[PDB]
Amino acid sequence: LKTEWPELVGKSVEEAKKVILQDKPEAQIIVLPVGTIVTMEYRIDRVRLFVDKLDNIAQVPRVG
Repeated sequence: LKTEWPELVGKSVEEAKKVILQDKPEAQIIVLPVGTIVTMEYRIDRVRLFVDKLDNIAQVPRVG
C-alpha cells in the first residue's frame, strides 16, 4: 504493498497527508509540484506527493 494513494486524488495535499498518515502512520510526507520529476529511491519515510500548482493531487501519489 500500500505504497500508493489513488483514493485521495483531486484533493489537496493536507487532505492527502491526512489520508496517507492514516494508512502508514509514520509516512513523513513532503510535497512536490507536478512535473518536478524525482528519484529511483526508497524513501519509505515519505509519500512523494506530486501535486499541481494549487497543491491538488494531479498525479496519483506514492511512497518509496
